[PDB]
Amino acid sequence: MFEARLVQGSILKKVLEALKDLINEACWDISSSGVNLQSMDSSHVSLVQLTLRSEGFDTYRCDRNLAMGVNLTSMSKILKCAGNEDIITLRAEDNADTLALVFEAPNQEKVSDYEMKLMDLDVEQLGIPEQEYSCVVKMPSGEFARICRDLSHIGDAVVISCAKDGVKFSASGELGNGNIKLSQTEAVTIEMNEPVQLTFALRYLNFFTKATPLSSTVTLSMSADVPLVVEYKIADMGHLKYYLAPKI
Amino acid sequence: MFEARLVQGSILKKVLEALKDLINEACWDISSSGVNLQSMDSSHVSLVQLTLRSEGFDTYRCDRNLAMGVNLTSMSKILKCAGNEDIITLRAEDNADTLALVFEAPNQEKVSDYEMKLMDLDVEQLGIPEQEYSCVVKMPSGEFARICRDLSHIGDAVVISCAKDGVKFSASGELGNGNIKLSQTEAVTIEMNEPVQLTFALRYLNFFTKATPLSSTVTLSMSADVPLVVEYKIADMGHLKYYLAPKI
Amino acid sequence: MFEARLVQGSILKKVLEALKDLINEACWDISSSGVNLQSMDSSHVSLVQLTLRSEGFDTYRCDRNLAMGVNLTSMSKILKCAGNEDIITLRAEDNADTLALVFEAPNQEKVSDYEMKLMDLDVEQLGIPEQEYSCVVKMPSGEFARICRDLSHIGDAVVISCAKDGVKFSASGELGNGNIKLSQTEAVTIEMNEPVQLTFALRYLNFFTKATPLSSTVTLSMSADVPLVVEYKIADMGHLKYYLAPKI
Ligand SMILES: N[C@@H](Cc1cc(I)c(Oc2ccc(O)c(I)c2)c(I)c1)C(=O)O
Ligand SMILES: N[C@@H](Cc1cc(I)c(Oc2ccc(O)c(I)c2)c(I)c1)C(=O)O
Ligand SMILES: N[C@@H](Cc1cc(I)c(Oc2ccc(O)c(I)c2)c(I)c1)C(=O)O
Ligand SMILES: [Cl-]
Ligand SMILES: [Cl-]
Ligand SMILES: [Cl-]
Repeated sequence: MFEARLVQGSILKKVLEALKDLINEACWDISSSGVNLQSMDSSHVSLVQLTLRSEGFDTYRCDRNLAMGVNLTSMSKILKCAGNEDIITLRAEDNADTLALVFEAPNQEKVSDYEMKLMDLDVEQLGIPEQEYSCVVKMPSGEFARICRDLSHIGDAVVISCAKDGVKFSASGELGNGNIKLSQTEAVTIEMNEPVQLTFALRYLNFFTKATPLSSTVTLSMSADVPLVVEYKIADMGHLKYYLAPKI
Repeated sequence: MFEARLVQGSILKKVLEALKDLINEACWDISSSGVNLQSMDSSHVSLVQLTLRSEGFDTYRCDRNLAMGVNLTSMSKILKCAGNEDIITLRAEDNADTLALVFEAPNQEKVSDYEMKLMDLDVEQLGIPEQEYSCVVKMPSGEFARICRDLSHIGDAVVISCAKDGVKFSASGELGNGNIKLSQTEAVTIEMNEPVQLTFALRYLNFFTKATPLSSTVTLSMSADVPLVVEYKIADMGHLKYYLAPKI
Repeated sequence: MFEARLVQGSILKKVLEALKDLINEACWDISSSGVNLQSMDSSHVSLVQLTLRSEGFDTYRCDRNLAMGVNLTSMSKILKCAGNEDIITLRAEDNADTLALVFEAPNQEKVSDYEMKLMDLDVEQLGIPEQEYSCVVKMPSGEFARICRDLSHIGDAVVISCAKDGVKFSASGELGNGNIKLSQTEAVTIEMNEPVQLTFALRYLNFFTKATPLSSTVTLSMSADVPLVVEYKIADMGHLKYYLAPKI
């Protein structure tokens, strides 16, 4: 008998806006500890992982663990019916076939309730390994978004080169090439053990940056021979992480 | 020798913006009492009725009654050439083949004049019956627009249920369903003799809401077995009314 | 060994935004005196001429005269990677095959450098004759843009009639016709020896007005039997001029 009330409901709005173009359908793993989503994107390239801890909700209750199969476009459409000031409650019965979503304001003059048909998805839980990241860059999320958008007018791929002093983003294509150098100082901070130079598809990074509204900061974690992790903190609640294998 | 000067010319701009998607061609009935338009929309579903009383114009003169056949897209295009601060004069000769439109500002530094070819439309005047509306809801026009837009992402039709205490808008479709409850308190006011529950096509309501800029308030009048009336007041001048039969 | 530093880099951004829809490819004539571009548009109708004098750059150096063949769409794409506050340096070696563009800010926290492949274009320099313009209209660039946009909803051509007292823009098409009268007074100023009445394609004027951000003023120079000149000053630096033959 799952139920979860989130006074800052706009977090859910932004979460769906940051998932709906990447994933068509995904399983929401609901448990005592919180809400978790894990899915490969629809092209089977990147893996997206969302954590929303029970403690970041204003009320939270989960009697039995649920795997809720959700069409993300549908859920996105329903969440567009919530205002940015709305208190949002999620509610599903045991062995649920629908998810209820209730939107309200403090003044209770407008109350909306939606019911979303769930899907049957017997998806398996993938193991996400832990890695030693020889290089971790924290920077303003908006500057990251800007760089990925700008450089995708030049080529399809971005070389990210990281050293103690600064981080460089480079691209090349038909028209020529470019590179963008950010020095360490919102700040740019680099925690690095060994320099890395890795190449990534801009198409996928430009999908990840739809998470920009969740945080003014993004963390890029990278190491040779493992996926890049692009991490947006969801304040006092958890995170959205995107994983992208370098181009080999 | 029709002539009409409207210092608040932006009213005409908004009137055309609220008609041009619904109607291709329509007759402007000009008479001593004022300007009236009546037309079925281009799909022959809803009826639109505009009243602009002679008294709301700053000057007004009509020697002989005229039926001006107008392509509304064309008139819309000409009215887009008026600024929002413009004084607008309409002028047509007796047995007119063209309508003149003059746009000016107080400072007279820019004066525009347009001439629009009229059309030949021998359309008959339809009788719009009077009805007893067992239920009349006054609410903010923007909230009405929001609800119709939001709910049309859920289904094609909206059930409007009205009672003393409040008004509910519901929709259902493939993805699931939703309902939006507004309580009586811009306010929400309900004057009702008997509860109504009626169903309407959202496609047409979303056309009516293009009239939103004419008023901060909309009036919904409904009764069993007669069209819904969606009414936008045009301050100190008249109205724009849209009529839509429930789905049966 | 050409190099040019422009602290107000946004001038270059606006220059490219005012050329890229009109011209695909064009030669940048670089010399001691400054940067000049001359090209027929891609339809071979209008001629565009850009002058940026060496003196308007913060530093300027040109060892040998260069004709740089540039795809303007490509250069436009690179200049979109510059911020509006950016210092912009252009750099090309002798007998250059690439153009370097460096973007920086005062605080040097972000430095970008791009390299653009040049093209081989053995275009000849066209002689632009001098003419006696019997009529010169100075007016606000935004009002010019407004008029050309508005009137292009009425017809494809604009009749520009100029007299001592004022300037009139007229258009006619299927729906009817219109004219817009501006009186002499940002001001409207007319210096005229003889009245002119000339007709011009609105499609091309609406391309010229993409230069609007370079200046709050536009100068229209016209005479019977020679092209209209539409001139946008590039403050303390030079100009962008567009030439358009009247319709005959
Ligand atoms: N589904 C894909 C395989 C695939 C599986 C997983 I688990 C992924 O996530 C991570 C995350 C962090 C890591 O360090 C690693 I190593 C992998 C990704 I990116 C791809 C296929 O079909 O090959
Ligand atoms: N033209 C349509 C018929 C049609 C005629 C009329 I008059 C209409 O307006 C109203 C307005 C208020 C009312 O109470 C009623 I009853 C009808 C409408 I909506 C439709 C056809 O072809 O059947
Ligand atoms: N390229 C075109 C010819 C063409 C050549 C030139 I030089 C042009 O510029 C001007 C500018 C100011 C003037 O007074 C004149 I006279 C011409 C233009 I407009 C057109 C063709 O192929 O016929
Ligand atoms: Cl991988
Ligand atoms: Cl009816
Ligand atoms: Cl010519």
